[PDB]
Amino acid sequence: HLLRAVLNLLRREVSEHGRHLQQYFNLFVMYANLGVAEKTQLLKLSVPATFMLVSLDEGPGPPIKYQYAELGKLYSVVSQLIRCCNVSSRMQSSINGNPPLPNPFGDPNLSQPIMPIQQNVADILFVRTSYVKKII
Amino acid sequence: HLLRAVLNLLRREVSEHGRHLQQYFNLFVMYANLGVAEKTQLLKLSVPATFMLVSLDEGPGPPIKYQYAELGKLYSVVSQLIRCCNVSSRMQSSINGNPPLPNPFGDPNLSQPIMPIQQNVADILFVRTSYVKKII
Repeated sequence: HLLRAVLNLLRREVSEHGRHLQQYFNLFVMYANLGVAEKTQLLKLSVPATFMLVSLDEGPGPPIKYQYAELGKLYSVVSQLIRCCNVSSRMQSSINGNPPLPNPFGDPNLSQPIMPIQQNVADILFVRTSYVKKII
Repeated sequence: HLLRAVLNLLRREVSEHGRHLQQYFNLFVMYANLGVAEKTQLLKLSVPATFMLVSLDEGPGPPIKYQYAELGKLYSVVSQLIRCCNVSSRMQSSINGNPPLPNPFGDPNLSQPIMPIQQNVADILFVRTSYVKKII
């Protein structure tokens, strides 16, 4: 309920309050850093997909009116939540027949990936190229 | 007929007879300062479209052979004639989601745009950038 209510602010309330978005997403940065059950809970809410959509507009509601919005904590949530996922489907080893190497850049202090990367998230990262340009 | 005969001079004679041009373009500067019934006629003759090609030496005839040709009134015809058209289909609102602001810089002494900005004019003014170099 606490996460659902905070995510409901993303409908209309968030796209009114630039100058003030650092602490909104920092709530998710802090909550993710808690542990696996917390990161699992955020993923099951499809938080990265909605968060990835925002800052590309197209979100659950209106675009953010303040154009000078500091969304640095929005990316940090997406960066942390995605790194706790499996991208094993989308790797090729550049040598025909060779299996792809293991990924060392997943989340440390996490034994095994939480879940295979979600389809709606893979569409924004790999299928499309808008988000990668945004964070870069 | 009169405008057609005056426009037939662009084929060869205008190129041959630089240094005598201010009074050849006041034929159109003063013919536009009349009203809306004339500017509509001028626009339907592609007067702006054939006048941007001139001074780009891409017109219906040879380039103007005189160095210090005074085309300052060739631009003032295109300026007045274009600022009667509709650029509605060519504005972006910057702040996403918002609609484009209304144009406060069109033609005074005139209620509504005569016509949507026509194609060949848009391809010389917007799509290309030779004319904008020339007038600046």
